[PDB]
Amino acid sequence: DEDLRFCYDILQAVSRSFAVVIMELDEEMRDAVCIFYLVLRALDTVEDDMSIPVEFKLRELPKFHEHLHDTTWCMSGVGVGRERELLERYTHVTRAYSRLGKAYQDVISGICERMANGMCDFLTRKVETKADYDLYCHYVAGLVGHGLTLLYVSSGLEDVRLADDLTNANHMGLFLQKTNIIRDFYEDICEVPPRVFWPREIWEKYTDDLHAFKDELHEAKAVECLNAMVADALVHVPHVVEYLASLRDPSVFAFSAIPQVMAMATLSLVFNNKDVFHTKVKTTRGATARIFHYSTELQATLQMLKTYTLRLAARMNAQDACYDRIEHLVNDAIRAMESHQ
Amino acid sequence: DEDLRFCYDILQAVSRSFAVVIMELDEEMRDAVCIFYLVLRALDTVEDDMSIPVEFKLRELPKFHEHLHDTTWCMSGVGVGRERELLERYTHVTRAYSRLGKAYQDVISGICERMANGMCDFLTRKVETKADYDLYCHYVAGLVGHGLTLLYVSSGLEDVRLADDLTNANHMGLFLQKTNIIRDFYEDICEVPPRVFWPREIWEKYTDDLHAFKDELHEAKAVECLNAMVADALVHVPHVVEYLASLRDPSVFAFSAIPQVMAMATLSLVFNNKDVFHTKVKTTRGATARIFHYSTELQATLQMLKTYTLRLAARMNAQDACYDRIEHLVNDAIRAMESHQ
Amino acid sequence: DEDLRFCYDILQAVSRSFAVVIMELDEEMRDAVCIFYLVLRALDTVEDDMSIPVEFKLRELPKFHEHLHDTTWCMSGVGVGRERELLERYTHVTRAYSRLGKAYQDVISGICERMANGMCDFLTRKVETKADYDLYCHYVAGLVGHGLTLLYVSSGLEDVRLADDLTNANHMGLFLQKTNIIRDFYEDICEVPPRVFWPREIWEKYTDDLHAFKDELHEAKAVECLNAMVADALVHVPHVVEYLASLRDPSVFAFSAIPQVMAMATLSLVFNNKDVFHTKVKTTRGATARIFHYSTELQATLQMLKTYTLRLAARMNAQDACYDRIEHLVNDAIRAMESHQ
Amino acid sequence: NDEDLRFCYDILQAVSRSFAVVIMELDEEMRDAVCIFYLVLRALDTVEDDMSIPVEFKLRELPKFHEHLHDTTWCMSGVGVGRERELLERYTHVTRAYSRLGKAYQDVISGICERMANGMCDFLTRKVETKADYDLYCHYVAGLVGHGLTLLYVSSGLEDVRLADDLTNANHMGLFLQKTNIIRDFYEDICEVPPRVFWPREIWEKYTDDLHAFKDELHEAKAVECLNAMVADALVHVPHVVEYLASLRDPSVFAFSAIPQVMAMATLSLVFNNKDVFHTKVKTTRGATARIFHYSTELQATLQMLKTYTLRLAARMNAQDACYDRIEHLVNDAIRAMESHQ
Ligand SMILES: CO[C@H]1CN(c2ccc(C#C[C@@]3(O)CN4CCC3CC4)c(Cc3ccccc3)n2)C[C@H]1O
Ligand SMILES: CO[C@H]1CN(c2ccc(C#C[C@@]3(O)CN4CCC3CC4)c(Cc3ccccc3)n2)C[C@H]1O
Ligand SMILES: CO[C@H]1CN(c2ccc(C#C[C@@]3(O)CN4CCC3CC4)c(Cc3ccccc3)n2)C[C@H]1O
Ligand SMILES: CO[C@H]1CN(c2ccc(C#C[C@@]3(O)CN4CCC3CC4)c(Cc3ccccc3)n2)C[C@H]1O
Repeated sequence: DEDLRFCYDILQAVSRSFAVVIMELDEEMRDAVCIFYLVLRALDTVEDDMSIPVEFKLRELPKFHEHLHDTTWCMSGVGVGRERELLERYTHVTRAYSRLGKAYQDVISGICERMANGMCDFLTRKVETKADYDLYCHYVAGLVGHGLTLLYVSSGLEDVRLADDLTNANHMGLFLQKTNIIRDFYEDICEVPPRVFWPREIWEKYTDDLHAFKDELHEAKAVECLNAMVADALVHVPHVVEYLASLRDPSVFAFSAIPQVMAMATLSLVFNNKDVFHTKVKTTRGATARIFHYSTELQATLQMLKTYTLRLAARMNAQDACYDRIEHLVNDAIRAMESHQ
Repeated sequence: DEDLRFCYDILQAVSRSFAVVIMELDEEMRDAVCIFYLVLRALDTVEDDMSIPVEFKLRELPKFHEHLHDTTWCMSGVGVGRERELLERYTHVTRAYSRLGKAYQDVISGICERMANGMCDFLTRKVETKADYDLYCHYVAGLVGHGLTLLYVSSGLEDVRLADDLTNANHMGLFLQKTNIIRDFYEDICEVPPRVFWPREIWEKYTDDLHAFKDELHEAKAVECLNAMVADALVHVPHVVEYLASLRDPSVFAFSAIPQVMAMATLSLVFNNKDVFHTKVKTTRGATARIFHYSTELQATLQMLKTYTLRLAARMNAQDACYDRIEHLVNDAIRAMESHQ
Repeated sequence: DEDLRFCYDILQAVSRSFAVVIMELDEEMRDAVCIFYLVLRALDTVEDDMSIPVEFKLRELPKFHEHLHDTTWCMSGVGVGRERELLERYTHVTRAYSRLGKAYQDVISGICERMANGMCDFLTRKVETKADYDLYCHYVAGLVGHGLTLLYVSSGLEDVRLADDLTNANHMGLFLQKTNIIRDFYEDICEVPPRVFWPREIWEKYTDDLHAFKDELHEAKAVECLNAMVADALVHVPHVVEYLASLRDPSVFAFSAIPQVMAMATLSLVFNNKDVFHTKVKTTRGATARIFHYSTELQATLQMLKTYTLRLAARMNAQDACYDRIEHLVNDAIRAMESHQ
Repeated sequence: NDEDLRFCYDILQAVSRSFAVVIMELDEEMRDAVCIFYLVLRALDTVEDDMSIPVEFKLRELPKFHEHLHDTTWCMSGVGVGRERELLERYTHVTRAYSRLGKAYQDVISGICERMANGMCDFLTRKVETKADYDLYCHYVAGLVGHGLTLLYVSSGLEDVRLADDLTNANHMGLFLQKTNIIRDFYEDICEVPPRVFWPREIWEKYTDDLHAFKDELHEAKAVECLNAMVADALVHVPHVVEYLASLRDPSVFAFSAIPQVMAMATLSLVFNNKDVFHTKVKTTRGATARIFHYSTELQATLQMLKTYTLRLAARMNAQDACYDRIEHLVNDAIRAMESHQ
């Protein structure tokens, strides 16, 4: 049990936010999800550490999941801060893991492997196309959507029908991953070395050098490209609405809804906002408190997504080179919401 | 987007402290309040410029709210520092206003006009009586309490019932105002021409010349007069408590509460303190940081109000001439706080 | 095998209650009642869609029933919510419709056309007289009573002579629709475009304008008017009892009684209650669970109707203006009940 | 020539019998501006007043009614009856003439129109409950016209630019007219379908619980007592009317400005404490209005007439009347402002 207690502790240290959201789940499902997160997080720490060789990563990642059955395994020289501690003490995670249902372990083990191999794929190449963008998001986020959806069904909390078509589940992870990639542009490009995720297929029609977006000189093209990125993430909203409307359990719903509403709030804030290029744009502590509070049931959630979707569209005017493109994407999003009201 | 953005930069420039508090709000609520602030600050700038003929103000102020529906109106040789740019480029403010919802525009127009006329009353007469004091404070502060309240409701974030009886919203405005007037005595009286806000009805009981309190040879009376001003100020705390306890939205609550707790902490410092007469008593950067951080919810806000109230009390003597009044005003305050604990 | 599933899926989505009540019935009668509900629900969507031209509705409505055999038809831009998905996919309806006994088929078509042509009549005028009222209610609800009644006969579950005189069957419908109309005043009045159903005749004698009842200043006459609305509704009770007492099949009786008892309970709730003018007044969860549980046989059903009817009366003194008309009406209903006990 | 301008004057004479005469007597230059200004507002009013249209339409169309002033093709197809409807149909002539006016005249007209449109919207979706609502409603439909006309006097050069410094008295001019009509038109209004009410609850709720009660003779004591309160409220603007009139310098502007005020005082003195107000339309004799048009061309004569009408009004009440003290005071205040300019 002490191990399980370490997991929650490391969890809170590594991700304050998700560690509050996870508390919406019932203990059993919560334990499995917490461990699921720490597993992928440790995985993310290896892929991310740019101080270690690529061959080391392509050597360790593919078989990271196998370690789930080695209560003695742990890695010592990788990552920074808490993350680093997660790997050095990965023992607590794996053993906490072994006390999980067999159905949970399998989902976790499988998602971990598929994500790991997907990470290896993008370690030896960059994100050039939209197809690449969507696949990369699938590997790091979309699969977590799949994973969670399978854990929901396995817990019995949700119907078996949920996992029939894991498409909307993939959309769920994509909306969140994309909103973060859009929002963290500056911070990411300021890393050493730079971290780039925006697809060349998209940014290539606004600039020849992404780093140009950091300069006010090219502020018009930066915002124009920011706006195309938002347009690309909006594609997923209708599917996020469908998925959320199919959930029957209150806990699974709150845990699944909150992040999506936070993402829609953020996205509506980064849309057509030049500040995105020099700072981290975020919702107020007041607005996130309100979102966590009301995202416990469908109707309320749909109206908050509605509200934020309406605030997003209200930040533009005919003159913008996206107005038309964004406008129809907003109506699709709104229709789907009203499609359940 | 340049219109609203000018609003925020000027806001930050003209009032940095309140600029931080307004950032507790979000979306359209914040914009409305930002514009509301700028409209009244411009109004106040014109009203305060003593180089402007009283005759001009008497007719121009009452129609100031009318410039709101005229995106070409601006003023050019008025204001101190950044206040000048506000009047000169007022065009941005009115344009941003023209985009708020009709309900927000109305609260803003209405309050501005009512404050303008109230100022006009006091441009042709001094503050002699306590009734005058309360009425003057209602004109420049209480009404802001009224407006903000109407805006909270108009937004939907607080119940439509909050606006039934604006008596307490007025107390909110009067408590902040009186605390400032008390705290800025020295600075206000030490300029050409002297600004007197303390009602004769209170200070005549302690001297023939208010400008004499500066002298360290009339401190005993100055201090006794100060305590009298503090007592008068304390009358409003129970109502502030009541008003705060009726707020449901977290953003609106932080926004509304922070200035109040700051006010109470400042009141506990100037109370029975001679320094007020030769300098500007301010809180520590730590207390300020503390107040801004925890005033996000009722219980914690009340604990701080109680604490500052008790420290205000523990600073007096059974020997001091106000012991009796203050003690009652203090017990009235706490009784009301516990009333919501 | 797949078309009905859509009908049911959409039925539950479109109307949670009647979906539950609809399940009391035995499959044969069930599928028919389900398709019958949808057909009228789609019809109603087009009728109330304040988007489409009043000039256009009249043109089609009469056609609507004909579309029943046009298993390729579908309207794709009408209404909102799950209603839209219903119309755009009306195909599953029509085809599921061609598998029901030719007998069932005709009632649906016959009733639909009559209801359709009834909506057209009112799509041009207003509800002024109590006669306008009964007639309108006859088109939307009354005919449904006929339909369902003619379906009970066809099924062979009820005596073939149950449909000879349909006056009571029409009373079953008006009682439901009228009670709904009374309870939904606010919800209907606060619509854009506004929705009024209360007969000019009844409220001409109480206020000057109908929207006027929203104001708390007029609870006095808003309620008095409400009571006259209830008093009107109560006229149908005796005939609702008469009708339920004639049913012999357990299933038909349950499906037939539950809605009626629910209506009575709501009626006893809205009577002399100003909350009707600013909120949806409704039976508590416990009360409706009991209604569904006990309304399976005449005697228990009569006891529940009596109880509610007696609470309806217990909410007025010799003080009230409708007291006399009410006391009488309550009596007529109770006699009817006692007449079958 | 300018066939467009002739259309404006023919229609003006068809729609407003009252103001057409005073507008027509104006010095040619500013007259067209005033004519076109009246038409625009009357058009706006027609729309707003047609109850056979959805509030949602007006709330959606009135706020932009001023933008058509710059569109020579805009005209409205089917709203309002009589000559009023014909105006909106061929509104193209009004907008056509508007374009040949001085830019300053155009600006004044647009600004007031828009401010009025939006004010009608306000009271389109709510009621006049308080005396504040009353003054405000009168401000949107009449006071603002006083604002504009004043603005038009300055822009015309006929009056001093100083005239427009403080527009408070101008607003008083509008309210005195509008309030007198609302008082005199009580019955006509309340008999409308749907009924029309402008009398503020804050005043009538004190004499009845249902405004329709005054319709019948059984509540005649309270009706009249309420009518008298309304008149009192109206009398509040007279001192200000006097001040505005005494401040005009051009004879043409003065006659055009004064005649309607004198007609209002005359009508007020006749509806006051007069119970016929609740069953018919009380009005001055044609000879009285002819006498008023003839004499109200210079300050002294106007004051004198205003004075006699005010004294005629005060003589209609008795000590036993409730309003005695209130009226007697307002009367004495009006008469005093008149005496200060003599
Ligand atoms: C089906 O609805 C769900 C969709 N959700 C998702 C989707 C994707 C992710 C993720 C992720 C990461 O990219 C971020 N971080 C942790 C796991 C990976 C790699 C580094 C996350 C975060 C996460 C939560 C729980 C376990 C692991 C990861 N959540 C939460 C619900 O809205
Ligand atoms: C309901 O609780 C509220 C009470 N609050 C108040 C009350 C009064 C004022 C003010 C003010 C001023 O006197 C200062 N300054 C700017 C507006 C006037 C004239 C010159 C202000 C400042 C202000 C804030 C936002 C918009 C306008 C003014 N805030 C903020 C909350 O605690
Ligand atoms: C013989 O007694 C019956 C009386 N019942 C009624 C009477 C009327 C209606 C209805 C209706 C509607 O006006 C409401 N809504 C759905 C159908 C029409 C048009 C839009 C409805 C709803 C309905 C239920 C089943 C099939 C169709 C309609 N039920 C159910 C039993 O108590
Ligand atoms: C400066 O003093 C002036 C005050 N006067 C006023 C004041 C108000 C009005 C008016 C008006 C209306 O309410 C009547 N009608 C036409 C314009 C509005 C809306 C529907 C009118 C009518 C009118 C006359 C000429 C042009 C426009 C409006 N006149 C004339 C002078 O005594």
